[PDB]
Amino acid sequence: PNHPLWYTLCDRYGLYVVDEANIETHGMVPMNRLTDDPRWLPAMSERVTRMVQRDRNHPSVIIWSLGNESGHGANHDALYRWIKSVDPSRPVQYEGGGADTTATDIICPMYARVDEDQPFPAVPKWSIKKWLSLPGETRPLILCEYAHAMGNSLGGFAKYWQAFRQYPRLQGGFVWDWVDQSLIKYDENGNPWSAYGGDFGDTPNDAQFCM
Amino acid sequence: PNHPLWYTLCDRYGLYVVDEANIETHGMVPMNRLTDDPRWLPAMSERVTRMVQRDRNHPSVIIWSLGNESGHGANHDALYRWIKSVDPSRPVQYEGGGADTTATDIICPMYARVDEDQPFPAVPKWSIKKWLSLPGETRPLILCEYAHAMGNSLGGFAKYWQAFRQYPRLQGGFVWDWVDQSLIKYDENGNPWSAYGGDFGDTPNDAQFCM
Ligand code: NA
Ligand code: NA
Ligand code: NA
Ligand code: NA
Repeated sequence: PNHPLWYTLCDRYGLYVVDEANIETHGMVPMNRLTDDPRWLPAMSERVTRMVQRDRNHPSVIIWSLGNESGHGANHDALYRWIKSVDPSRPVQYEGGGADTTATDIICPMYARVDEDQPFPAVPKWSIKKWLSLPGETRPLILCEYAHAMGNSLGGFAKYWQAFRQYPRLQGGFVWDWVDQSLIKYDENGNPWSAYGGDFGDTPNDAQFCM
Repeated sequence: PNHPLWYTLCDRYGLYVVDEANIETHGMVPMNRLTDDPRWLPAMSERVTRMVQRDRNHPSVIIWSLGNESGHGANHDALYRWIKSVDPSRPVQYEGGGADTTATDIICPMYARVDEDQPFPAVPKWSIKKWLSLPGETRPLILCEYAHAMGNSLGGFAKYWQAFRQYPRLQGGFVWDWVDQSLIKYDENGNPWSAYGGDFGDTPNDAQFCM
């Protein structure tokens, strides 16, 4: 959940917002170890319910998100239903566990390619055109993350947009991401320079992967 | 419907057959002028019902077809229902009127392309990958006709098969077609030569389009 003023600005300047609960357990093994554990349901539910209770009147918020990279747990299904019950005005999405589980109204993969499949075991990232028509599937597809803009990047960006425009159910996505997470540091001469992972003695760290 | 022996051979050698009613009114303007006329329902009903009564015991027949290029008329919906009722053992397909009407259990376009759309008014030919995911569509897609093998052709054939194998609901198609419809004529020397449209004094005619 963002600083309260962000939603007011989006309401006024006009930007569609996906409000996401502060829940990410990426480092767990497997990713859903905690989210599928009934003992963590209470902590998770407050992160979802208190978000909804705070931002439910903002017109800019058009979609609720259960969080990020926490696999797919029964806690997600429970909280998904909680929202649908409390606020039927907004669709609920969540990418964890395969991007098309029972906890999301929208097929929302991260980095699924336009034409090329990535048949990872359990959590495959199908070509987005193919994903749409898998037997039984009918939901819309909007990538929660795509076109990773790390450094000299965004190659193949036009391929996505040609697809978004030709396929009615391919409704876009959110580029990753807006601003480099670099921090300022000063050399002996007092001159500032852009720093990243490990430049503060922090270790282990993931170097430039924060930009 | 073919010579009765054809089905016996397909039963024994093993070939899946699409048994098609002898109904094509391509030359009408518009194409469904007769098929939407209840006065031609009796004549059309006999061509469909008598086909089913004759061939319903052949295992090789797995799909019934209401005919070809006769647009889409109410007579089609009526006969489609008649078959579903008397023989639920086989799906029913028909391409007229857009290839995805209420008269077909299978999206069966002719010459629809793999990635390229052909947005003709009323009866568009969407790219087959896109056709599958159109809002609300759930049926399987099998081209009743594709890869027109006229003369030096079949360029791009590989493109269809790459698509057929990547998309579960793209289940193939029927190439058009098997054998050139050329006829044997004899020159002065008495040597035989392959003849086509117009070589018999027939006029108007469509020349080599029969091969
Ligand atoms: Na679209
Ligand atoms: Na990163
Ligand atoms: Na297929
Ligand atoms: Na022809």
